Amino acid sequence: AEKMWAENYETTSPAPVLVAEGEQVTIPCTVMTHSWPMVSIRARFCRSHDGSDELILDAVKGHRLMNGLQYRLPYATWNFSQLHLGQIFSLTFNVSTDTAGMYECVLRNYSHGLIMQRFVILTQLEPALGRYSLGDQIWSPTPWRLRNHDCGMYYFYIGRAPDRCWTVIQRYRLP
Amino acid sequence: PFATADIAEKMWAENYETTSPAPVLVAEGEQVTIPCTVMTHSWPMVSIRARFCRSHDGSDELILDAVKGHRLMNGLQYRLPYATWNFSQLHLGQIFSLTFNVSTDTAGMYECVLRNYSHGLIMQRFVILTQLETLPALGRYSLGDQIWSPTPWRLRNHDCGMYFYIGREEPDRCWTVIQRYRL
Ligand SMILES: *[C@@H]1O[C@H](CO)[C@@H](O[C@@H]2O[C@H](CO)[C@@H](O)[C@H](O)[C@H]2NC(C)=O)[C@H](O)[C@H]1NC(C)=O
Ligand SMILES: *[C@@H]1O[C@H](CO)[C@@H](O[C@@H]2O[C@H](CO)[C@@H](O)[C@H](O)[C@H]2NC(C)=O)[C@H](O)[C@H]1NC(C)=O
Ligand SMILES: *[C@@H]1O[C@H](CO)[C@@H](O[C@@H]2O[C@H](CO)[C@@H](O)[C@H](O)[C@H]2NC(C)=O)[C@H](O)[C@H]1NC(C)=O
Ligand SMILES: *[C@@H]1O[C@H](CO)[C@@H](O[C@H]2O[C@H](CO)[C@@H](O)[C@H](O)[C@H]2NC(C)=O)[C@H](O)[C@H]1NC(C)=O
Repeated sequence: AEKMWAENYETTSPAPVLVAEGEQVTIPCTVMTHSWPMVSIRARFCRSHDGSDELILDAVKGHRLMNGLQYRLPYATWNFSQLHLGQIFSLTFNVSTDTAGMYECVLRNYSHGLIMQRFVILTQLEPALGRYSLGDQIWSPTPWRLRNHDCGMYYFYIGRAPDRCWTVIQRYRLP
Repeated sequence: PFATADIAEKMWAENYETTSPAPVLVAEGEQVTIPCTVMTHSWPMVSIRARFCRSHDGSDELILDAVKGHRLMNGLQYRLPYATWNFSQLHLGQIFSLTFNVSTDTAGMYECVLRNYSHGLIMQRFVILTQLETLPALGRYSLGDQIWSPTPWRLRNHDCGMYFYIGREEPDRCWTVIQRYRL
């Protein structure tokens, strides 16, 4: 469906975050009160898959209209808060190779999506590494646990506590 | 001890003015919340920092431990004795928020701040107004800088007393921030 990018899309979309397998995460969304009827979180997995997939909610009382993720992410949970001056919604799931990708916040009608912001969750990536620097540097929430194979299946990654992506990834620098 | 005490050495996020929404005119007593959400970071503490429009100078902060989110210091307890905050751990980031009921007395400029004791990094700024000066169509939020309202249709208007409000000597400490944006 005819997609549009918010004025400040690339400049409030953090850089990729390398995350440990099995880590639980949440894609958080916040939009200022707005005229669209529906919001969705849109996922373009890095591993298998093509096209995209969306959890879609009624923009207002937040009901689930449609759950594209229900398959890859059978065990995720979403939330929806009414703040009056705006709304928060969110998708919570445990990260795997199978579920690392590009998650987006989308304002939505039937024909069109306005794309607010983009998260990129990686579990392996093809060297100092911080928690988030404002600015474009692949980061991690737990950089100190960062290991490194020369193999196929755990390429850098986070220790025990091409991609549909490499291009997006290749945009940003590694520290 | 510990009032007055604005942030000693403040810094602004690269994208501060360009992810700070315009002012939102809001009905008195509406209960609104202030968000934030930052991405896992290196600072020990976070704060929501408030500079009210009507009587108060310097600033006031709710301060939470950056990690499990406990309250370390509540500058707001006074003007906003009845507010509640929440803190969410998302792993790749955190959401924290201040919820209160808006009044003339408590409309101002609220900020999301990353914080040690000497410094604050200021992430983004919300401006909540209850009256707005006039010496007029109004939407819910347009991306871009146009004073908006979440319920524009409800928009009433007087001449001057306590200016546009919302239905059912000197200036503001805000008129300058407000004056930046277009109506
Ligand atoms: C989808 O959003 C678009 C843009 O907000 C709407 O369609 C554009 O809107 C302007 C204002 O009406 C028009 O001048 C353009 O011609 C529109 N384009 C099209 C193809 O319609 C539209 O209203 C929204 N979708 C629905 C289903 O209402
Ligand atoms: C301001 O907030 C207060 C409470 O935080 C609201 O009143 C409460 O509403 C809740 C939800 O229904 C009730 O559980 C409480 O019993 C109420 N307490 C009081 C003291 O009213 C109030 O509605 C909010 N302001 C407005 C204008 O609605
Ligand atoms: C509070 O944060 C500030 C800013 O990030 C820290 O000040 C920096 O510290 C580094 C390491 O000492 C210096 O090289 C920079 O000159 C400082 N930058 C600025 C802008 O001040 C500060 O050390 C932290 N404070 C405390 C008390 O831990
Ligand atoms: C990943 O998510 C699954 C379920 O979606 C979690 O499943 C358990 O272990 C947790 C850690 O100790 C406990 O907090 C839960 O109570 C427990 N759940 C049940 C039903 O017993 C799993 O924990 C998550 N991954 C990790 C590393 O915690």
